Amino acid sequence: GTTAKQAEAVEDSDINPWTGQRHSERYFKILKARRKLPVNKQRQEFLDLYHNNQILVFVGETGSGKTTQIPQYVLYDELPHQTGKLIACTQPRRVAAMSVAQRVADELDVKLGEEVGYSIRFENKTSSKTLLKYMTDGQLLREAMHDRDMSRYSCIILDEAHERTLATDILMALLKQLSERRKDLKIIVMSATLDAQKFQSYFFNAPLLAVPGRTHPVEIFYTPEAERDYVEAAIRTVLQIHACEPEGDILLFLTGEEEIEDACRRISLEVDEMIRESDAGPMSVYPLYGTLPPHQQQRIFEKAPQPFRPGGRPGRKCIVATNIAETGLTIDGIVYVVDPGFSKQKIYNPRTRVESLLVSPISKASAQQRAGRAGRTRPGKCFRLYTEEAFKKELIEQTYPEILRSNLSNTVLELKKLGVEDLVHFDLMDPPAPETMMRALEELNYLACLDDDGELTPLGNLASEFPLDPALAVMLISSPEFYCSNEILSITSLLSVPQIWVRPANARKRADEMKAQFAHPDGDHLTLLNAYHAYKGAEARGEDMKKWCHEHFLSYRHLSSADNVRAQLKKIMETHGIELVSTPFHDKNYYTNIRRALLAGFFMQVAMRESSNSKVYKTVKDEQLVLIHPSTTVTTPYEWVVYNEFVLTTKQYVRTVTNIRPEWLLEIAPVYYDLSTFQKGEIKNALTRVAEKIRRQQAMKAS
Ligand SMILES: Nc1ncnc2c1ncn2[C@@H]1O[C@H](COP(=O)(O)OP(=O)(O)O)[C@@H](O)[C@H]1O
Ligand code: BEF
Ligand SMILES: [Cl-]
Ligand SMILES: [Mg+2]
Repeated sequence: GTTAKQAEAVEDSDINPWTGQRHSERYFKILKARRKLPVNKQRQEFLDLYHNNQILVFVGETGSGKTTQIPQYVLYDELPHQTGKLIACTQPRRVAAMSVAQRVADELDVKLGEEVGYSIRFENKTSSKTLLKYMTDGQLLREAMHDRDMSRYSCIILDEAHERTLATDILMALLKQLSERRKDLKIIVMSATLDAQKFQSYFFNAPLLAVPGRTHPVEIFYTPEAERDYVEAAIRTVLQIHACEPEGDILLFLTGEEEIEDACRRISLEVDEMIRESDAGPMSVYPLYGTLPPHQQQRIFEKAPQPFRPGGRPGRKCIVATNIAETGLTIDGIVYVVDPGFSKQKIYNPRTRVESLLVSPISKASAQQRAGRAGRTRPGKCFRLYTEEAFKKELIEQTYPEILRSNLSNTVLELKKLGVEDLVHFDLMDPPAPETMMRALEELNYLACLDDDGELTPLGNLASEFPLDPALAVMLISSPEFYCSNEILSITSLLSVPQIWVRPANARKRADEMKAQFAHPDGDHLTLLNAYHAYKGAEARGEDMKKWCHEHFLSYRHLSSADNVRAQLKKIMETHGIELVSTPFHDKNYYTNIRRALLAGFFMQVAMRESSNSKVYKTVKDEQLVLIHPSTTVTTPYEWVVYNEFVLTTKQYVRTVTNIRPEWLLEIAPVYYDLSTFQKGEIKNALTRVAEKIRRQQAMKAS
């Protein structure tokens, strides 16, 4: 029963209890400011709730001291038990876990990597001396794959569960099960914008600890009129702050990497025309996105420029960022936050099995977390570029969970690697529908990624290593047996992105003209492969590919993404010892090999023509009646086709269609097309005739 005042006396000591060295003067200056935080008045109320409850819910305002102080409150309590375990705190972003770990190491007067450290995907800045670890939720989930009981941690702190990521929602379900299995494990879930009663009721009616109060206020300013060009409204507001507001840096939130790098250039050019004319101060402009290098990512903590003259307008720092800085980070010197209200949120197309990023409105919880990046070290204000009534009535309260916006079949294979056995009764906080979960289990069993008992096959474990929809990964893994593994490697990448065709309403004719350069009459998949080959062909000549894709009416963003995916997918097969073969182009079976190899992943998406009079096709799965989509490069479709996408519109269509032979269905997928147990119907009768026709064909040639 170690009290808070007992621990404060150790914090006030000259000697570091963790290292045995003398405390620095910087440590005491930080500790004096740490105790003015709103969580410090309730340190004993926290310890009373922590000793008596296994799972704890913590809420407090942005900047209260949740991330920085509570693991140190736990660390002072947990060391006398001599467990040899560690304290784990999860942040959803890599830069947030790195920056906080350097802060808490400074707060504890230790060197980063020793008693306090971080662990991310490709860096583990820990050691034997490490006691507190600030990791990501994905990195803790990767350790849960090899250690399902998490035997290395005595306390798990799930910081910022409000973002509801894929790793966080899974970790909440895993730790809730582990709470019944392990009673020597403590679980803390904390956030500032949280459905606390929902998180309470999920964790076996756990207690709640509410901390009121802010360190510094944040004034919320709204625009009276809606402005559509949010980039123009953002750049206008940043220049207005540098002109007419006192000293203090700006944090700008925009959606994508290309959006801010244009905006970082447009701001710096309009700043330089404010310097020469309006006699304002200098402005440093810094970008921040996820694909940016870390040594340039750490430049956002770089000091504001000084003014040109003593007594002049203040020099300023503008950080234009994505929502990578929405949570967790405390950037010193930020006074102003501009909120356009948009972010790139992951969506899932169920017909094409593609996870893509869409610019969408942020939630109410994201706006408060964005405004909470100020008001931490000094008072601040947030400029929301939207109506107050748009905040109250148009914005949703909580961000939609990532597990409902992701590929469920990819999620299921990761959960089997985590040790989950009952998937339909897995207690997620917001689970998918049981029709949706069983459909993922139905497809993954037919793809041989799961057996009939439901356990993970070695095909499913290997398909989980690829960042693809699992039907595309089975197609890539089976590709060397069809002698077209270099070609399927490109086709899976183009099928993992949205459609590359650009058909504007003002230029339909010129769009179809450039598309017909790549058109293959046997399949749309070969038309995709031809267009990617033309992209990589003009790239080797030295042409401007943005100019090339615009003139050839192709999406540059989707084609360049598939080229980066194909480089990723090519490396995964090389490290796993998979052959990478291709047939020469003038082989008689070059194109038939590629059309055969599509059925290794897409045997379930097959249509059969009903009658010779009709253009209506009937699908194998669920007997749907479809037409061929008019975007097809197939001039005359066969009686049997494979398709990538079911299209529901005023008429039911199938898109990305390739002609196949029905005898390939029995060869490639015999378990699904087992005619012993197949469903009665016209497709079965047509398939048994195909098996009989090749039977009388081969037997008479044996005669
Ligand atoms: N790098 C830093 N530099 C200066 N002050 C910091 C830093 N990190 C945190 N702080 C201070 O500690 C407070 C608590 O931060 P934190 O614990 O992350 O807040 P929250 O509880 O909102 O997650 C901040 O409001 C700020 O006053
Ligand atoms: F809630 Be805090 F801004 F991490
Ligand atoms: Cl997201
Ligand atoms: Mg925090």
